[PDB]
Amino acid sequence: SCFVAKDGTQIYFKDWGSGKPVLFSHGWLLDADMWEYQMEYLSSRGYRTIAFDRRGFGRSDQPWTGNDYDTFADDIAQLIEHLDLKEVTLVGFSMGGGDVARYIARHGSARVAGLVLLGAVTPLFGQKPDYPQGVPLDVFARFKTELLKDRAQFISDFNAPFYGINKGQVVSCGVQTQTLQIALLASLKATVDCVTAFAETDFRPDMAKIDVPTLVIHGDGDQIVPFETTGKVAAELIKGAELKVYKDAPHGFAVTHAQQLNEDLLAFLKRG
Amino acid sequence: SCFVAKDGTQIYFKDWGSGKPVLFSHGWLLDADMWEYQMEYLSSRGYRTIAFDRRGFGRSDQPWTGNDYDTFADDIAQLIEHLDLKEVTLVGFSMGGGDVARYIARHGSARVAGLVLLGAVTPLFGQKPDYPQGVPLDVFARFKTELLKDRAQFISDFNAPFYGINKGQVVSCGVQTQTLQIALLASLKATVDCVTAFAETDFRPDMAKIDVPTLVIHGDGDQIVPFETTGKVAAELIKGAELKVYKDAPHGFAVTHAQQLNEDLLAFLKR
Amino acid sequence: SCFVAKDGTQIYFKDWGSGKPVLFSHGWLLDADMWEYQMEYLSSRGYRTIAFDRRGFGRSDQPWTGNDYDTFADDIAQLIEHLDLKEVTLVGFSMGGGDVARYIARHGSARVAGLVLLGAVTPLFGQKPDYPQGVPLDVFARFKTELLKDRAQFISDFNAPFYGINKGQVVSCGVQTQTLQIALLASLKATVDCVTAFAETDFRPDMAKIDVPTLVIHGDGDQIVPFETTGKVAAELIKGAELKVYKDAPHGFAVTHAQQLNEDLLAFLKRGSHHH
Ligand SMILES: *CC(=O)NCC(=O)N1CN(C(=O)CNC(=O)C*)CN(C(=O)CNC(=O)C*)C1
Ligand SMILES: *CC(=O)NCC(=O)N1CN(C(=O)CNC(=O)C*)CN(C(=O)CNC(=O)C*)C1
Repeated sequence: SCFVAKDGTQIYFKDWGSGKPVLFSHGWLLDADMWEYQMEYLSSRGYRTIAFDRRGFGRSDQPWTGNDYDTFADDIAQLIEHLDLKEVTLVGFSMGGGDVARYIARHGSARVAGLVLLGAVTPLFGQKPDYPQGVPLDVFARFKTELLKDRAQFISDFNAPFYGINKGQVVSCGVQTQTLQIALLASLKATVDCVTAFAETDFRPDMAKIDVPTLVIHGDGDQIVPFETTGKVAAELIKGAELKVYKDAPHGFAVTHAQQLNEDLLAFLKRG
Repeated sequence: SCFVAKDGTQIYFKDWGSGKPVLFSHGWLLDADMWEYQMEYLSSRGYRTIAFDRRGFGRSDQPWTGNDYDTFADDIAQLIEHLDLKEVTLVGFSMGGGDVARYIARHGSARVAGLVLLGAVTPLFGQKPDYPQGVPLDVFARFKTELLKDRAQFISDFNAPFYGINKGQVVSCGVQTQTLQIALLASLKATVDCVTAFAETDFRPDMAKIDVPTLVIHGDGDQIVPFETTGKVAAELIKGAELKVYKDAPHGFAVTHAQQLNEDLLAFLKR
Repeated sequence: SCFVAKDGTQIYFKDWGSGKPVLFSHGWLLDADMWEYQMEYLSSRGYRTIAFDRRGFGRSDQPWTGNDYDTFADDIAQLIEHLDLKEVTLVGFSMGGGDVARYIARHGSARVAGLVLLGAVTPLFGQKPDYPQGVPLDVFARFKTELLKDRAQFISDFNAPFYGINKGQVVSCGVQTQTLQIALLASLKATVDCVTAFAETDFRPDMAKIDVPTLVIHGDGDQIVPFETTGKVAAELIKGAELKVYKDAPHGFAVTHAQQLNEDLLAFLKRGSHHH
């Protein structure tokens, strides 16, 4: 399936099953395929599951412009409009946690039932004047330098810290191959611009505007997006939010802790 | 090229050359690209060759619903009508042998000139109460368990028994990379649903409805689709079918025995 | 993005940025992604960059017919008509240097401001009765034989001489993986047909019809398209052409000499006028 964004960008999405809708937002470098196990899980258990490829990623068009959170949220808004979804549970991984939040911030929660933030960059990732505990900006500057040199090798190297393979997590050669294959479909321009986006976007104002049930899951061994200054604070700022911390879990915990995540997601959807 | 199916599914295909049309139906985990050598071979010899990516595979859409042989057959039906084909030679590999057979069963043979079944699941793969010699269903349930955990590694591990690498067949790392690349395009849901499909679907009634010249080819070293209870039986059930057995050949003989298959396909067309 | 060619083939393209248009034509086995770095460099510096997947490659359709330089040229002409481009700088790598050259010969240079030939097959790759210095046709016959047995392995093996890895160039496994992944998207037919095309197509007539400022860049360690009988000769045959030779550079110098190429393209786009 696809739909056309306002600026003319074609976005690829999957729409599986029937019942209450659940809309997934993927992380940096990936596409909708990072959700396949979670989507299959819930759709054969009576839910409708929807995942899209962010502009510049996967099977979607690769525009030069609009590689910003504001546009990402608006893309999501249009997907929901195109499908006429109601009572939507928004699920965001990594940087994809930003755009599900930014959606609610910009469009309200009229159509939203709940929110799930998986190892998300909310509320801030990068360091600010009034947020020194964040990740220094020279880290992300070093990313862009290597991306603009050899992004193929960078993605390949990203696998080890991402999955926590350098810390005794066992991930198959297949998953490593699949991760790199998907990553290479993406736009070099979108890859680099996203760094800027997720590094410097402040979602603290968004945190105040979330007025739906919220589940925050984060690994305490996450080497990419540090729990202490992201997930932990997100659960504090969002009213009535629940937190679950997976012990020793890495960034890419949708792979390593797949069964745990599937059950937590289902439990959340069945609340009260 | 693509067409839009009844339910709205977009299906990618290739239409090469001109002449007598030959329509290819690919196996599990693969796509239209597995046919590339056969297609170039025949089309550069004055045939028209057509191959589609099955729903949920390759460059086609990935619908939740319709992952069954009845729908698979209707998809072929729609392709044929889209291209206004007549005197088609249906060629099917593995589970792809199912939907070509079901097509003939559902729509009749008016547009069909011939049928070729390559290491095909027909007439019946999995075990039934009235088919005890079939493959026990738990074998396929074990496939589902692994696929629902890590399909990426499953595909990767599948290369060895598929190609007969574990029996001293020679396949490059190139082919192995391409097989995994093509496989990873596929829908998880479609991959799983297909096991149910090829495991439990009965094509015995379909065998009676095949009224066209048929060539059955199967390798006797096949570690995936057992020759003894499929291909051997298919040739017996289809009226006037011809059987060729490739000695010690694996399931993926389209690769290992490519030249022989190319020659046998040409020979059939010139019957 | 895509457009529909005359025969109904759909061709994928990228159209990035604003400014004077730069139109990239990729080489054998590849697609528009080989240009990502050049495209990002130029588009962040005031230029509009456009790159298509040749028919039978990348994300484009894979037709049986029309895998020849005439159609290739017409495909470029239809893209230019579709976006209504003017003052285009045509940039072609390897076999893609042939299709930009043929475009100019067929359609003229009304909409063309300049031409850049990178490791191009121009003016002639394969041997001829009146061009014995070309690569003997037996070599290309051998290519097809192998491609028609196992193209997947051929591409994988091709990485070494393509990037000059066998001569101590440093190329990451990532790049090697990317090159093989992209190449596998392509049609078997297009792959083989292109060999016939680049082996036998004579662009010598075309050279005489190129009336625009031209930059020829080639590496003098090129193992695929030999400098001495291609780039070196193109620089003589096209009137007013500028030549730049990258020392010990391989065929795939857009990877190994990325930064050098980027600055060379920008310099060329920013050139001044001459008096004639
Ligand atoms: C399989 C098929 O019918 N293909 C043609 C087709 O689907 N369309 C409809 N289009 C789209 O769906 C565009 N994308 C979205 O709406 C997300 C528009 N079509 C084309 O773009 C045709 N031209 C090219 O593909 C270059 C036709
Ligand atoms: C630069 C280089 O040597 N590249 C080869 C390469 O990276 N691959 C990709 N593969 C893997 O990474 C294997 N998996 C793991 O290491 C977890 C697959 N490759 C091979 O296995 C090479 N040989 C064969 O496939 C026969 C190639």
